[PDB]
Amino acid sequence: DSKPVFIKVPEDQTGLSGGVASFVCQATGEPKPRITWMKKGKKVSSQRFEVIEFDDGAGSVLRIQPLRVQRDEAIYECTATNSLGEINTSAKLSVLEEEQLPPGFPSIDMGPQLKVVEKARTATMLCAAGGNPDPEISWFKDFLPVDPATSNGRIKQLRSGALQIESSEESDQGKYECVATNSAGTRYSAPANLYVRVR
Repeated sequence: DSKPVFIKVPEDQTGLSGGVASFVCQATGEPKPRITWMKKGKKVSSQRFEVIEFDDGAGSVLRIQPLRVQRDEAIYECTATNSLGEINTSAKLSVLEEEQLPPGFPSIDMGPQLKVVEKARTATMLCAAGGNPDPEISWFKDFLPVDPATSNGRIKQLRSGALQIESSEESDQGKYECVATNSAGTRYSAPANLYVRVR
């Protein structure tokens, strides 16, 4: 038995009007903790707001789309609770209009494209991003962060930012978004489908 401990903490994020912003929050604990989201100290609920859980509810993603300048700029609080305790952490979201975009704001030079892969073959989703400084690349699959570290080497992210999936399986099917993040902000690629076809 132990109090919840954050192992993924949402960071401040600067997004683009009409785009997407995801906050990820995860904790460990025994019993397994539950994650709850708040905006301005109130639980979330909108047509533009989606909450996707993972890790049996010990992980959670707040996804906002499309980002709207007026209403989405706010402080979002993540709370992790079990019978032993409660912890929390907040992050600010900023949303820029197109004309407020600094010159080095990340760009999607070449996004991932639709991919049909033979079962047990290796699939590779590409993502070439630009910007100044050089952006960091992460991936979401059906709105959830892809964590290569938990795949036992089967899934890995290349230094080009590409996601390489070996021994493709039924579960690898879904829509993949690549995300480019700078000190200037975050930009999502269009989603691309990965299908697994019978050999």
